[PDB]
Amino acid sequence: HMRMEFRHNLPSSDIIFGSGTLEKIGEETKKWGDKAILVTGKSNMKKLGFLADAIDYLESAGVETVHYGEIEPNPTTTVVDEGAEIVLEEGCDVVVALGGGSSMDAAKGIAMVAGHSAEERDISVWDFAPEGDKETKPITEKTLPVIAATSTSGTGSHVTPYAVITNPETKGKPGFGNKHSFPKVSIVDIDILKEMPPRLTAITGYDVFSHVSENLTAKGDHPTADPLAIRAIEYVTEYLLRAVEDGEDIKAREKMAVADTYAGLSNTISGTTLRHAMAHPISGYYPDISHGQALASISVPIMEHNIENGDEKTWERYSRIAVALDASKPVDNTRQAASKAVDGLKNLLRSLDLDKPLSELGVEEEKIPEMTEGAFIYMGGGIEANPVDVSKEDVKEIFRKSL
Amino acid sequence: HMRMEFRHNLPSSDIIFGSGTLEKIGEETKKWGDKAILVTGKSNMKKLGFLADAIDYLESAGVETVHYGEIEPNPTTTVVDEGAEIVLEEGCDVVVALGGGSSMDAAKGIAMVAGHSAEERDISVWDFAPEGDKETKPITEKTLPVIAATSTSGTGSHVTPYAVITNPETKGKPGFGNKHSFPKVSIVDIDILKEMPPRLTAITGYDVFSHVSENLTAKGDHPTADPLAIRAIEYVTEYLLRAVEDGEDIKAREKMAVADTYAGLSNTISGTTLRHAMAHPISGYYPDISHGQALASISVPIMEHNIENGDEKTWERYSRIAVALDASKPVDNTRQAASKAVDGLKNLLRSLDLDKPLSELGVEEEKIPEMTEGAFIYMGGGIEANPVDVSKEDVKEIFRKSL
Ligand SMILES: NC(=O)C1=CN([C@@H]2O[C@H](COP(=O)(O)OP(=O)(O)OC[C@H]3O[C@@H](n4cnc5c(N)ncnc54)[C@H](OP(=O)(O)O)[C@@H]3O)[C@@H](O)[C@H]2O)C=CC1
Ligand SMILES: NC(=O)C1=CN([C@@H]2O[C@H](COP(=O)(O)OP(=O)(O)OC[C@H]3O[C@@H](n4cnc5c(N)ncnc54)[C@H](OP(=O)(O)O)[C@@H]3O)[C@@H](O)[C@H]2O)C=CC1
Ligand SMILES: [Mn+2]
Ligand SMILES: [Mn+2]
Repeated sequence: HMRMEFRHNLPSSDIIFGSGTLEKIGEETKKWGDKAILVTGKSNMKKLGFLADAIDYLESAGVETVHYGEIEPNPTTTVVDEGAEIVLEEGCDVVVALGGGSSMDAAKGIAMVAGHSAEERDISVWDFAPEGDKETKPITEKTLPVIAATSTSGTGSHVTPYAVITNPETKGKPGFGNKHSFPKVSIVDIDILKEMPPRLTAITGYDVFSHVSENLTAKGDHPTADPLAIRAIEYVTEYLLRAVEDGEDIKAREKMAVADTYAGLSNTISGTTLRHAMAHPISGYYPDISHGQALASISVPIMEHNIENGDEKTWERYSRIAVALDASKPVDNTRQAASKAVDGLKNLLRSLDLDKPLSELGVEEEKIPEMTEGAFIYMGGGIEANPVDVSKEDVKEIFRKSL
Repeated sequence: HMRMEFRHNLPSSDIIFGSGTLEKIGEETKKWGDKAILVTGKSNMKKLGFLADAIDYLESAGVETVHYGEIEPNPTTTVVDEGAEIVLEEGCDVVVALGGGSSMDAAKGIAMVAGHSAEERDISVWDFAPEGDKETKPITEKTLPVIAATSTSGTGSHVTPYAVITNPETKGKPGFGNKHSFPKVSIVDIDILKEMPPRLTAITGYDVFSHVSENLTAKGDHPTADPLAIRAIEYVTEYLLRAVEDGEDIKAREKMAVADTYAGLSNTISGTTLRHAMAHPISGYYPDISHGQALASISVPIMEHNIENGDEKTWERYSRIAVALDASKPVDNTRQAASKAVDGLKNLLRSLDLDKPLSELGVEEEKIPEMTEGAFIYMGGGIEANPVDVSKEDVKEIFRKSL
């Protein structure tokens, strides 16, 4: 018998779940600071009115608030470092996020830079970012406390330590963070999530599936995440399409919000693999490409590569994924039973209209070697966690099959 | 549609899982203190040799160690308060537990008393213990850090904030604790667990099932614990009997150790209900009665009472339990489908030889009103979490049916 060995690490988590829980953003933030910077996108939270509510709740609680509504999708080092300057100039002592993964990651990055800086600064978020064997700057408890109110059922960033920041100079899009950047309080408000338009619901919904399906097949044992990851796939297949077709289907929104929370906890305990490692340089070199669409456009080839070079333990995991996708009935540990996850995958991608080759997104074949370099330089952890080896030419071939 | 509302709270968790992970008890304890008190039972850890190993690893790591091997099953206030005096007399700054729930709870209690005490003491663990509407003493970060190495696949105490301490004067056996008493590091060593004799494997195995089955049916929504609780029941039904019949079945031991870890995390997020609330005064008034056997001897009547006074949401949960116990195939939300959990329960109790009336344990009918008073005084939280009301006469009747 092969013995089981693993180490489970999950930072303290405090999740407020329900509709209208934005109410609490003020009371909770006060416990951590008296003056907050409110990190958000540029239009939607404002247009929908939740920006005004959050500011009200914060002020009403007694938290003086500086609004930083500059976060564009796929946040950049410049937008994080410039928000940190505002934290240092205004003396903010707590970072509050209201938005999607782009807002919550920019918030964590701002908390890192501002907490480790001198008076005027002297450090950039990129110092914390992996890059080859570059000795990163340690992320310590100096990191400012973070309050995260997610507006999308996609990234699970409200319950992960990670921030994914793009460097426009290098085009790298690495993730980084630890227990000191895990949000102190996480707010999931169904009234905010239900306003996701259909396309946004589909994109972010598939990010949930991408996290848990990679967490399950990551190398090694990780049994504390597996039940959460499995349950998330079951919720995706049962409720994601319901949420896209009817944004006001509250039960479907609640299930995706729980599934997205599962993915955050699961992704903290375990980790993503080749699919995420290759989707990052896509959004890094093509910033107008959504993270979820990049994941979808390369999933089929990647899952086929891991299955063809896999073993019975990995095949058993892909088989459970297929069952959770309603693509099969019995779990088995063969190459054939694992292949049914590819059929269930294609079905999920089709029902969501996410099955597009990279060509239809704007990616060009000339960019392959650069994106491959980007995957290994900035996502080495994901490549290592993948259940099967991949050389630099394996990844180049995968990219071209996805064109 | 009924909206979903819940708050998830889980303290930071650090779990080292494998065989021979007692190796790490020294390195990990050093990160938290230089002089530890080693809290253990009186004979088994010593007889099996793991006491000598732990002391070695601790010394070898540079942690001077004072051994307190006085913990008897169902720890008492006196044994916790006397261990705290040794912590204060010797100047220990970290509490290390090597044993079952009785050792790990006594360790948490020692950490509480010693951390909040003056020079000589002036406070007892009972000050922290619930007792009617008695204003308990707040448990704060003053609590000494705790390192927990479990020796049994039963209580999940290595990943819970709780300590269950008996007061011999009152006979109460309440549980108490919070984030400040959650072990900093948790070590699960298969080489220690596999030495559990058959009866101990059966008793502690059923405590795992008792936690998760009550966590699932606790009142309100708690979806972050449910997948872990379900997966634990599946592991119990598939592997617990294998572990009892062959203590050296390593895969069965690993599954019960994971299932026991599931139960700890689940019991932290959710909570136990009537079964635990009534099993405590049993061990409180009859200290030689094992916690797990007390749970088993009252389960059938309690589960029948909750099912008869339940609703469709509660019935659906008991139905999922029945499916996980191999007692049924389809999940449904009816009284009939829920009743199949009782059949699967009786099957589990029979295969483990735990189906004994309270009479065969030594309980006497004259003790009913006292045990009922004990349930409400010291386990009010569990009664409140139960999915259906229970009056004081409901609990008296339940006790007599279990005789
Ligand atoms: N663990 C982690 O840290 C993870 C991080 N990520 C990263 O996090 C980011 C996630 O991006 P994602 O969160 O998917 O979407 P983004 O947050 O990047 O942007 C979402 C877009 O949809 C709009 N929007 C957001 N919420 C709503 C709503 N409730 N109703 C209407 N419109 C809305 C926003 O408007 P506005 O412009 O006003 O915001 C924005 O234009 C990506 O960069 C991804 O790489 C991905 C997975 C995990
Ligand atoms: N979350 C919590 O805090 C929970 C707490 N509990 C409480 O925790 C306690 C749990 O008691 P439990 O842990 O079930 O058993 P105990 O730890 O109370 O005692 C176990 C008995 O078995 C022996 N033993 C323990 N491990 C081994 C082994 N590996 N090989 C051989 N013999 C062994 C011990 O010997 P020695 O005498 O040498 O130790 C002792 O006699 C109970 O008091 C229960 O009420 C229950 C559920 C949850
Ligand atoms: Mn993602
Ligand atoms: Mn118990």
